[PDB]
Amino acid sequence: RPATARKSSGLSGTVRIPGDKSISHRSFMFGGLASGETRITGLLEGEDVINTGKAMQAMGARIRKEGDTWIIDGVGNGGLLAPEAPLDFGNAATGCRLTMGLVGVYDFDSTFIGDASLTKRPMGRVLNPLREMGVQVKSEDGDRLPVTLRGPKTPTPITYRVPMASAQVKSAVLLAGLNTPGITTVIEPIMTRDHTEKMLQGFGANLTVETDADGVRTIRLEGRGKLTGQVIDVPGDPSSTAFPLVAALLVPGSDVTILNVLMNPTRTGLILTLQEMGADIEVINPRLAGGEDVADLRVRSSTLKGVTVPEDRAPSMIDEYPILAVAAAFAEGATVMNGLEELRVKESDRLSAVANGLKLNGVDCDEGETSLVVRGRPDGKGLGNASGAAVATHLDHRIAMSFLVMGLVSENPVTVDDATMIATSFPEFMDLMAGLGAKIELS
Repeated sequence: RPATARKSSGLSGTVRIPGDKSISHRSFMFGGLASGETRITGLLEGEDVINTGKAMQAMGARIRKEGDTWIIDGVGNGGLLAPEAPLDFGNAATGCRLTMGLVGVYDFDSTFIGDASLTKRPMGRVLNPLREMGVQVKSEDGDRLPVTLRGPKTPTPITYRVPMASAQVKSAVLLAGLNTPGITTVIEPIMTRDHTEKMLQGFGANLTVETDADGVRTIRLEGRGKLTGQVIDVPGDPSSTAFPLVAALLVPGSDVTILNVLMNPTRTGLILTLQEMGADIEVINPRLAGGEDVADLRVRSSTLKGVTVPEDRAPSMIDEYPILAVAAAFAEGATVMNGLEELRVKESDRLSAVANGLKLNGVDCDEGETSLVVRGRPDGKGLGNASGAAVATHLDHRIAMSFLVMGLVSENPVTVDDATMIATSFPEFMDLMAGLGAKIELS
C-alpha cells in the first residue's frame, strides 16, 4: 500500500499523540498496586497495558473506565491477592516480564502463560534476579513460559548490577523490590529508561538514584513502602510525537502545538537533538504526570542546523533516527549521527534503508559503518522524487512515516512503497497529519 506525501503549505493544529506504552503500562500497574484510587486518562490500551490490567484485576485491583478515564482502586503495596488462574500475557512480553518482577516476590503461586510467540521468548533476565530474591521459579526450556512463580514469605532485597543495561530488567527488579523488606538496589552502567523509577516516585515510593562520576546509576528502592493513587494523564509516545513535531519544524508556515509530550530525557533524544539544531520548539504548560516531566510543545517552522549527534544519545532516541535523518535532509550543513552499536547490532540495517530512502530522494548523505552523515537543503529544492520512485520501507513503519513527513517538505513528492505498517504502529498517523494540513495520498 504505497503512499505519497506532497509539499505542504503550512501545518497547523493542536494534536495529542497516543499515550506512551511504557508509562501507560506502569500507570496501570502502579494504579492497581497502590493504596487508594488512581485515575488515568490518555492510556495507550495496548497488549501490555491490557494484559497487565487483567493481571492486576486478577490480583485484587478494582478497575473501571468512566468517560475517558480509567479508575483504579489499588490493593495497596504488598496487597496483591493470589490469582485464581494463570496470568495470560498473550504476546505482551513487557507486561509479562514486569508483572513477573512485581508478583514473583509475593508469597502465592503465580503462573504466567502467553501465546506461541511470547512462549519462545527468554525470561531468564527477569527470572534470575527474582530467584536471587528468593523466588521459586518453575519455567520451561531456557527459562521460558509457561512460568510459575512463588515468592518466599519474606524476600531478600538485592543489589543487582544489571549484567547488561536494560530498563526492563531494572524495572523488574525494582517492582520485585516493592514487596521486599529493606532496600533493593539496581546498579546500571548507563542510565536506561527510568519510567519505573520516575513513576514509583510519582506514586510516593521512597526511591533514589545516585550517579557516580562515570554515570553509573545506583537506584535504591525502599521495599514494602507505600504507593498511593495518582491522577495520571499519560504523556504521548515520544516516537509517534516525532513525526508531527518534525513535520511542523520543517514545513514552512507551520505552527503546531503537540499536547502532553513526555519530556523525560531518557526518551527525548530527538527533541533534544532538534533543539540543538535550533528547532523553534516552545515548551509550554510544563507539569508532572505520575512523576514524569510533561509539557506541550508549540512547534513552529524553523531553519534547522546540522549538528553532530553523540552515540550516547542513541538510546534516548533509538527509533527516531529515521525521522531525524529526514530532518537532517533539510538542515543547514551536515548532521552527523554516530553509533553503529545496535541498529540491529549493525550500522547498515534499516540504517541503510534510511540512507537509501534519503538518496532515493536526492539527499546528499553518506552512510558509514559508524556514522550517517546528511547534508541538508532547508528549502527542500531538488529533494523528493518527481518520478514517484518509492522508498523501500522494509516493513519499517518508522521509515514509512519519516519519508511521508519528508514529502511534506521536499520540492518533489516522496513516495513510500508501503504505509500498511503505519496502521500497526501509529494508526492515527494519517488522520493526525492530514488534520494538520499534511497532504498524504494513500494508494
